[PDB]
Amino acid sequence: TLHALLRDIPAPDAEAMARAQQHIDGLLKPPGSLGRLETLAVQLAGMPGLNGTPQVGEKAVLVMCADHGVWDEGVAVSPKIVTAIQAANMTRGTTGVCVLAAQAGAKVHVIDVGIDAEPIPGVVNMRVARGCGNIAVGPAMSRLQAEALLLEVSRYTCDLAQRGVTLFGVGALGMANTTPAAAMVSVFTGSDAKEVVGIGANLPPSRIDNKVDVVRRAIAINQPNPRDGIDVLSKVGGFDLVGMTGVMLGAARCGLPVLLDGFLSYSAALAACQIAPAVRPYLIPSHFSAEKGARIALAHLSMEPYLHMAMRLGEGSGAALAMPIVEAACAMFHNMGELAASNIVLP
Amino acid sequence: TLHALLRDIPAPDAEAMARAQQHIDGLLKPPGSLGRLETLAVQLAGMPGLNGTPQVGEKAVLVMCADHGVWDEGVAVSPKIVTAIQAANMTRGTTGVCVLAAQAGAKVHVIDVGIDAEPIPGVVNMRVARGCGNIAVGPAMSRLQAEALLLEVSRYTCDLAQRGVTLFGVGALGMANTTPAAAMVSVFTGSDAKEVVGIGANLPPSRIDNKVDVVRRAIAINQPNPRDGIDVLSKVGGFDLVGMTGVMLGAARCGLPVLLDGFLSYSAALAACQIAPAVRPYLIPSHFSAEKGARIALAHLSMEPYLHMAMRLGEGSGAALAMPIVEAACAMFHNMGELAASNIVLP
Ligand SMILES: Cc1cc2nc[nH]c2cc1C
Ligand SMILES: Cc1cc2nc[nH]c2cc1C
Repeated sequence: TLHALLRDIPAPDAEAMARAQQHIDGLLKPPGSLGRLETLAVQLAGMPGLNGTPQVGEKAVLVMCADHGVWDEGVAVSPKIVTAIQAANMTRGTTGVCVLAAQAGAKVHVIDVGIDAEPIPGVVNMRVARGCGNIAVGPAMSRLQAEALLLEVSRYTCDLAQRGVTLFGVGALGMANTTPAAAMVSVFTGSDAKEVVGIGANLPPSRIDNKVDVVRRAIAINQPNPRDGIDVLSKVGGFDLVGMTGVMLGAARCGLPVLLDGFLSYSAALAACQIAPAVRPYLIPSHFSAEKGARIALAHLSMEPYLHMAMRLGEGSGAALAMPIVEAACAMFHNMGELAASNIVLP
Repeated sequence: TLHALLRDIPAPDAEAMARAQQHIDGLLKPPGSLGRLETLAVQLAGMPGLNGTPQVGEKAVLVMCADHGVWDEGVAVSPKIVTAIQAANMTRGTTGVCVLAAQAGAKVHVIDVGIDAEPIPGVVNMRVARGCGNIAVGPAMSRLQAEALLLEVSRYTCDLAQRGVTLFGVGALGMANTTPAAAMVSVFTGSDAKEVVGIGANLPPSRIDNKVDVVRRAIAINQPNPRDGIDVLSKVGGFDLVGMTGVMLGAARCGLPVLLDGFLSYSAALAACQIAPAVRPYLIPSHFSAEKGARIALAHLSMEPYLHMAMRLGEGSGAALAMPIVEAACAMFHNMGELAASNIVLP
């Protein structure tokens, strides 16, 4: 049950983190000198699914795919069918996340949570409906639907630990999805839509006003409660966004790290941390998205991404891009020598 | 001769870069959406040693090691012998750059350009002297010495292309070296020493004034000419700094990319670009160093690093950390599918 899942997310292990800090300070470098590589290694050490040390085994990027009724409001220049086309391209390894996941030695799990097309053979089927409701006139979905999807994706996510996965990445694929993401960021952070509505996939500068109006209208009509993240997801989110929140809840329940991607994923992370604050210590940023609302979302998560790539793709490519940085933190921790063994004494 | 080397650095290939841009725009994503991954792939395509396409073969991080007379001015809390000790640790794979270079699949070349100790078996010997002169009272070395070292390191660097290397990284190891680096950054950028003198390897906050005075005194007594980068290097730099400038000149002569590390490397890059502007298109930043003067140095190079890791080690570990990002740009370029083949038409 969702209540059980939320209640049983483990706290980070303070003892393992103290041991980790002490080992890091003792390595062959001035104390502190590897900066956020050091803080990352300690954060990893505290995640109970890593068994008391920073480590990476198998890596999985979960790509959540769905279509959105709000496409019909003129907020996206990408033809709606691109969601289905690109989801099928993920089976052939030709997409950005597939290619970057391969470079990083990660496997990609393509999960259809509500594409508006026939099912795609070889893609995991968790379809809620053929596209979610148009958030401009009503909700994306029912609360029951959002809850059922969270549970099922979090179970699928934590089940991957049984096949050796220790490091997740999350992403979303769905034309128009930077619209519900902007709506969710506005509701959770209390910023007006104008501060957090971006160009998504090359929206002409001249259609931004419309997209701002659409977000406002979505929040006005749905009245999502900012203190109930499942409410917000079901009313002004989408199936893909709910799907990414689900991955975060599952990694967290599993005591394992999850790398965010960009703006889409920040919205799902905001919902996830609202639903269960205990999720936060498991989240690791990758890059600082080009989308207008990225700063605000990241500030509300007190998060500072490692990578500044002006990226705005999603699908998980940014998460995959940051996997080698997590592995570098573990290599630092395990493979460096020690000051004492070289007889180096520093003040 | 150095004049020949400088004169014959090739210009970037505009034709290869146009072809690269066109191929990138055609791939399976909104145009522009992979941001600085795209601009990196185009920059790589223009480097004539890469044969008209972004690619990575073998990778080498060149670690330039030397001691500095200015240690005697009280500007470094690390015992001077650490340079020699850590240089020997590089032979055993226990240092940060060795460990991060291994993660990235790069080989480390340890080059002793003037350590104040007996030679270390198994380290490349290009020693100019046992430590350079104390820049507070006189020059680090003669012009002839700086020139000879530039030539020899640039030759060793470009010779690595014959063994398949296509991607270099640079770093330096030498106690007190953030002092001449700060002096060089001050001279090239025209910022007063106080704006660009950092804590280096954990200098107590209370000893910063002394280190500012030392830099000022070095520039006062030596009167390095900011429009003659070899002058600046020989007077207020060090052998390690000259050694990194040499790697940049050699990669550039070879038409190949070089990844900077942190503050030390920014100072050498400033000298390199002053000596030969044609070096600039070959340089690729890695991370944004924690050292106080990093911003100013990077602004003078119009450079925006990819990684924000609050790192301050050097030795090349930051360069090695960024190698997977260069490889990701190449994987994007070569392995993604195309819009046309999926019949996707965007405005
Ligand atoms: C241990 C040690 C390692 C280093 N590597 C580069 N600078 C250094 C300074 C110290 C003190
Ligand atoms: C081609 C294409 C690929 C994408 N991947 C994620 N969003 C996308 C939008 C488009 C248009």
